[PDB]
Amino acid sequence: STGERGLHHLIWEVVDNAVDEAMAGFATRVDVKIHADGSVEVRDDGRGIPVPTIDVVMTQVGVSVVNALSTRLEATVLRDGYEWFQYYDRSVPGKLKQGGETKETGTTIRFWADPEIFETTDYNFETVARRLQEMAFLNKGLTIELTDERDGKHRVFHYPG
Ligand SMILES: Cc1ccc(-c2cnc(Nc3ccc(OCCCN4CCN(C)CC4)cc3)c(C(N)=O)n2)cc1C
Ligand code: NA
Repeated sequence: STGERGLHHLIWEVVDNAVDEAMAGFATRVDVKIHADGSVEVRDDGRGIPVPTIDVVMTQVGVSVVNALSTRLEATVLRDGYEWFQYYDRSVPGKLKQGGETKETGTTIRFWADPEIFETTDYNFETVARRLQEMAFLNKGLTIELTDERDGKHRVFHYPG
């Protein structure tokens, strides 16, 4: 889908994955940031995406609609004592970069939806908030924070168990 609905679906797919970590009791929070550069960042404190050829978990990111319909995608993993960077340039992956040391675990997915593919690229804060309100309500005790850098709109979603 190439409209505002299909654009918002890119957010739904990234968030559904982060929320799966929470359901499973690995993640406690999800942070969604709508940037001023056209990108969306989804951060969780889960296990970190692991760093046949179709046994490589990162391949699920590479083959996804989010990576296909994005000019750029940045996957940042905090796992196995290190920070890891797996970047894609127009769906094409770069080499896996091993950064600094960390005791933390988690996944950050940042994607720039293709302005040629979508005739809008303008996310709707209310639509995102509607989806994120459902994510927190289905996962009682999970904290979800939504921030929009474009206008300073901020919301916290938490339902106490
Ligand atoms: C667009 C998109 C974005 C994120 C993800 C994604 C995938 N896996 C994830 N999580 C995840 C974490 C741990 C994990 O471990 C699986 C068990 C251990 N592996 C067994 C196979 N081995 C080769 C490696 C280790 C699998 C998935 C997460 C996330 N946000 O946590 N996101 C998927 C898609 C399609
Ligand atoms: Na964690």
